[PDB]
Amino acid sequence: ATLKVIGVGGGGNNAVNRMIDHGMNNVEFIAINTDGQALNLSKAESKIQIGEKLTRGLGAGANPEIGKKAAEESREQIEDAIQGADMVFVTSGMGGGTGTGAAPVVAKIAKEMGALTVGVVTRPFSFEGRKRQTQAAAGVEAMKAAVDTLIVIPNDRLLDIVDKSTPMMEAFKEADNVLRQGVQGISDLIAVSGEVNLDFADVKTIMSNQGSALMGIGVSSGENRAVEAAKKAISSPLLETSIVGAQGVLMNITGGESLSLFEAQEAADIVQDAADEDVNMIFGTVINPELQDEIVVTVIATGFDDK
Ligand SMILES: Nc1nc2c(ncn2[C@@H]2O[C@H](COP(=O)(O)OP(=O)(O)O)[C@@H](O)[C@H]2O)c(=O)[nH]1
Ligand SMILES: NC(=O)c1c(F)ccc(OCc2nc3cc(Cl)cnc3s2)c1F
Repeated sequence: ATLKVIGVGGGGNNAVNRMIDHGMNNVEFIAINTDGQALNLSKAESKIQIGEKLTRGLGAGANPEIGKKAAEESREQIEDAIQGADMVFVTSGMGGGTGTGAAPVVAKIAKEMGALTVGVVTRPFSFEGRKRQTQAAAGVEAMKAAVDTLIVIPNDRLLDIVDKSTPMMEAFKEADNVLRQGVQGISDLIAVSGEVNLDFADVKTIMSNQGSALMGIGVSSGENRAVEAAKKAISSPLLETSIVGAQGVLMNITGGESLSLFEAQEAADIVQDAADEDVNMIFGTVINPELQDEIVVTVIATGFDDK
């Protein structure tokens, strides 16, 4: 299955560039921007400049109407870059002119090209002011209507995970981790035949036309490793959507030859208990003999009923 990561606007493009810098294979990066200057600096193999006649190579200067018009006019260029994709991840910062307006258009195009469409967007910091928050909210709602599943990261949550000295770029890398882990994790699920196999169809079942989603990973070792990894996987300090309310979960447990049945049940019970509703679980398991004493629990949670 073909996986594509699309950065729309300033923040989306930045997330794409920091992910390339980190290292990712089997994934195509597409950079979409009105801003020609930022595009020339993109590390993405695929670059699409939208609304060149509309903005003259500049940004959309906080007007979502410009980003929407710019993406529509370049529908053909967007389709060609997407072509072949089975799954499309659209990343954008909401609140600006480009991301807010263009990202939902890009998402609708991917969805109409038969791609499983996942949005990973940020809401602006409260310090950016009320009008920026209002425009982002309209962009978030438009994103929800265009994608299969939407993961929202309020930028204010980054202030909950930093200390007074944490560099801003390091804080931004922590938000990139949500998308990065989700992308790498899905790619791995598709590439590896697990002892209890999960494949692209299982990803579609959990993600198609769902609305809100939670994505998480937890790594743990030693005593109580399964419970610890599962609690970490469902913890959402950066996410708007919490595990509470999830009615559907795709959950995978990766472990060495020591992976016990008892601990797989302990881990699945943490997920079932945390949700508050009975969850329809799509359970997976992988035996990686290289992991030794480490256990990795991955979760994709949906069924919040809000598309
Ligand atoms: N977490 C994060 N947020 C960003 C980043 N860059 C921009 N933002 C946020 O995204 C919103 C829109 O900015 P931007 O993507 O540059 O605007 P655009 O190019 O017009 O769509 C800003 O209001 C900030 O909240 C980034 O690198 N990381
Ligand atoms: N049981 C399997 O067929 C299998 C596999 F053989 C390799 C990896 C797997 O899952 C990896 C994942 N990693 C992540 C991270 C996030 Cl943040 C969300 N979801 C996932 S799913 C699997 F489910």
